[PDB]
Amino acid sequence: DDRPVFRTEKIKGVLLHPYRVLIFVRLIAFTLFVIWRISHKNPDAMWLWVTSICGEFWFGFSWLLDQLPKLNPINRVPDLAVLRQRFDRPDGTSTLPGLDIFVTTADPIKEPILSTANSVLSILAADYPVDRNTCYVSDDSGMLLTYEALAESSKFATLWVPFCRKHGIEPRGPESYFELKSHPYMGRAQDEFVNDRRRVRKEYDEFKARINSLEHDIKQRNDGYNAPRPTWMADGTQWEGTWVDASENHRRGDHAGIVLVLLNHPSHRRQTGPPASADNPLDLSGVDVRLPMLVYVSREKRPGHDHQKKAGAMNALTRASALLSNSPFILNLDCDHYINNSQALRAGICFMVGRDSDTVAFVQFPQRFEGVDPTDLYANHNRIFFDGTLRALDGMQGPIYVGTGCLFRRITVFVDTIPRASHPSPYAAAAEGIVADEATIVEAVNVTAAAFEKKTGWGKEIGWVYDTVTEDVVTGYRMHIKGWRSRYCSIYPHAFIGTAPINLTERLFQVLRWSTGSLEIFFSKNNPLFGSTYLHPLQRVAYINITTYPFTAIFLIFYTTVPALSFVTGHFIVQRPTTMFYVYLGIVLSTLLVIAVLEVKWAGVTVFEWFRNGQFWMTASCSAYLAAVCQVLTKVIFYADLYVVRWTPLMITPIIIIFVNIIGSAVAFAKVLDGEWTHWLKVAGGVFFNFWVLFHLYPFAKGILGKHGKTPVVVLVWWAFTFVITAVLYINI
Repeated sequence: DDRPVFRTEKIKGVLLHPYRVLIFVRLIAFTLFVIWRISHKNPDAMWLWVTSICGEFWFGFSWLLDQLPKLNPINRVPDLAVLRQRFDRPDGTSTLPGLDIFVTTADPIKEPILSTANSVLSILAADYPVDRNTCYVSDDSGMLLTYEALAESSKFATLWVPFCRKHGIEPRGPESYFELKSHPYMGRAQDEFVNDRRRVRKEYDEFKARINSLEHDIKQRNDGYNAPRPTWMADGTQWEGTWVDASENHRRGDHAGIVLVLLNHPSHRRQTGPPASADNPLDLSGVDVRLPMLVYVSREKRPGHDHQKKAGAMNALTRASALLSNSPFILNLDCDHYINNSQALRAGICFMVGRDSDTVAFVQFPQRFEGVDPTDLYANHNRIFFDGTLRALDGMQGPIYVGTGCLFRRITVFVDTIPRASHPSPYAAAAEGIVADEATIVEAVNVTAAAFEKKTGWGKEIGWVYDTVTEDVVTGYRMHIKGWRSRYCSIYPHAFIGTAPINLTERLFQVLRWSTGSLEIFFSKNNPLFGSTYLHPLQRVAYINITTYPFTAIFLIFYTTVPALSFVTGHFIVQRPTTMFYVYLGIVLSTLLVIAVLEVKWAGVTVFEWFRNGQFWMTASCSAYLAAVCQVLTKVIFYADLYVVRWTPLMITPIIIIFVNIIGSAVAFAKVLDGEWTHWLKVAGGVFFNFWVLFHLYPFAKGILGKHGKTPVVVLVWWAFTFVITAVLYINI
């Protein structure tokens, strides 16, 4: 069939047209407002008047940057029947292309190796052609714990993967599946299926015990063989990589390159399992038992050479892939991000195999997080951002690279192996299966060295740029600068589940990390103003936004201090508001509320989570962006586990903004109640707006106390206590 592989959902006209006309009247009203403010000067506070008009101009400019590319959201969903009729063949074969899957991990003791095991078991059990899906695991630490975990997973896959394929286990994650209380009651059997469930329960429990005793086993084995201590492999050879005991040639960061294939190429012919027996009673007559690629790589690290952490790790991965499989399509994932929907691979390949797929370079996938409470008190999902801004940018040209859960096309971008990848017909390199022989191993070792990065352009002028923090948006920019588009997918259930940031300390660390990366990429030469003329103005302004949003803080701090300064000095922002001015403010507020409700309606989200994410992003702008900008200027010059809280200096900056405002509210209240200007009537509402400020500074203020901040029964009492203390103090003097 030729039915289009992508179902489109358009916004209703009775909603889309009011949305755009309301954005238009919003911009017109802002132009009228800024004209009014410029014309009507404030001689009493002329410096304050200039600062206020500049701040309002900046806020409106940021709002324009944020709302201009959200004008025309279009929803996009895939389908599978068309792929299964066109590219799937009933004879057991297929015409699908190849695909590479990257799993990146940094260090076994800070990140849970159980997450890596779940991810590799999910990708190994994915419903994709076996001979074309090639897996790479970048263990940046180079530890034998991960090596033997992957080896034992390869041994265990011969009985795990056929079960997953035959009985429709979803998600492919083992612990996620065994944690599913209800289960969809899938499975071709009932009694055999439940017997298999219990036996795999026991076997996976003993498998978990082996995992937890693996370090004990390996250290006993190393002691036995060694009685510069190496990590002896199972065949008695010498591990030449990162030794636990370091010396001149084997200190951390001084090793060579290694290419080893744990699980070699499966046979092209379909393999049937053993018949009915006692040890393996599992009936495997109609189930394929082939085993996909599994290769290990350890990139070269030299002193004085910037290995560039995950970016360089994945560059080494993709350089090795172009030799081992030469797959044009390449998806990457982190250690903690595992597959929840096994059809994400097809949902990504459908766009790559559909019509006009040359322009689409990369596809981003939904980044979902687990462990969030059903009430969603703290908004760990970041739904109002992911499905709010990216889901709207998807509509006309495509989203941006976000950091993980994305697939790339490489034909757009080893010197003598380039022709094999750049040949017009790459399908001739997969018919003759290349075995992991000594010739291939030695050529990979020769041409995967880091010595080729000197005097060449890889990283410096194409590929993933170095000396930068966030590779995602910068790579998206360098990719779109040549003239390519992108697509996105949004399917239920979640395609991938990742580990949400754990506890406050590193939550603050990672928000600071994001803000610092944004500021660093801004500091570089990739300013969108001098971009290539081919770039459309819409993604130009989107790039301007995504690279200068953290500058809101420098004016937001001033705007939050304005109420306190005004209430302590007796000066208003506008000395005497007029009828037209009040009408304009009322219209602006009403139009902002209507925009908010319209976007909540069309984004499939709720007002509660919208408001919570707004609170969080206000708090982030207040604290983390200010910390990032001060750091950048300084550098230029020179469940229950969630309830553990540790003090850090980085939190001290919101505190003052809390307390000066709390003091100033009661100071102004007493100033007015002393009898200065009795009639509050039509200026009434400011205190309510103050309560509004309270509700948008509520999240972090509640969460700092932590476990004792279980309920506001203490927080509100302390707030009222401070309020009454400062009221009494100002009344006294």
